[PDB]
Amino acid sequence: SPYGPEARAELSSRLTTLRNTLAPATNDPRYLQACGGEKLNRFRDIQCRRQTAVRADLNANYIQVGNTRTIACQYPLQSQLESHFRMLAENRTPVLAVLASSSEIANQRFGMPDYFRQSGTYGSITVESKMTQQVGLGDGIMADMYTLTIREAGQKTISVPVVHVGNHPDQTAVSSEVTKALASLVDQTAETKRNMYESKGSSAVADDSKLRPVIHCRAGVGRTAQLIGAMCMNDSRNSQLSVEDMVSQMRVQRNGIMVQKDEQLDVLIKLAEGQGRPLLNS
Repeated sequence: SPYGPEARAELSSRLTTLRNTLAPATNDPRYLQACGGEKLNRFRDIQCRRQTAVRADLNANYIQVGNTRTIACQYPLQSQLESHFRMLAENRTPVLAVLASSSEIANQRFGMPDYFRQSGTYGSITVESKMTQQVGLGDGIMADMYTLTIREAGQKTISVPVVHVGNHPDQTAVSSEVTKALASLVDQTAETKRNMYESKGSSAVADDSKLRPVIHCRAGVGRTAQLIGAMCMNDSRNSQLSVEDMVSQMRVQRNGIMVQKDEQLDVLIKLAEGQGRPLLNS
């Protein structure tokens, strides 16, 4: 019963209502608005909650799901790269997880700059990319890892671990098993890097807004939300957090599209069922 079709229908009913409520109005005070004529949102109806926005010129949000703190963002536009790199450096980012595939990044029509696999200079910021490990996630899906070193006069140099799901399938969801493996890899990578900062006495450790994993796909609402949900289920502090809670939290803190597809919700439901975690709030 707790994971039966009736419970799943009720979950979808609650979530659909929330999506509708959170739909952006014109000049919605709840959502970040572009400054002038420069494009902010990669997709016109996938907007950035203002109160949790990370930077005034990015579509990127702080999200806390239960106890689990992350940043979810869209794939930066070319015009946003310098700001995106500054975000990454100022956050002392312990892991950047990119869930857009190599083939999507290569598709010029999609406007997704290859910013983490090559080196470059973006305004005042110079970035160096180095390849590190490759970790299999299951079903032939591979996580390619990098270190991204971000340099800028007047700023401390910051190196960011990157986990790129290079062969993420382009038109299907990845399984719960792959998602679990990915969540574990992302969390572990973050823990190692965060620990380094703690060992150096970084002031970022005391700042709730910093040391957050940064996750994006293309729009930052589909694959990204599936991963963040899996990460929150991988957090030992989150006992009794329901699927309703986690998706509601993602939606209120970013936008009502978080967990964009039923296919993605199916994976979160399966993960929750495996843990005996509730779907709904009583």
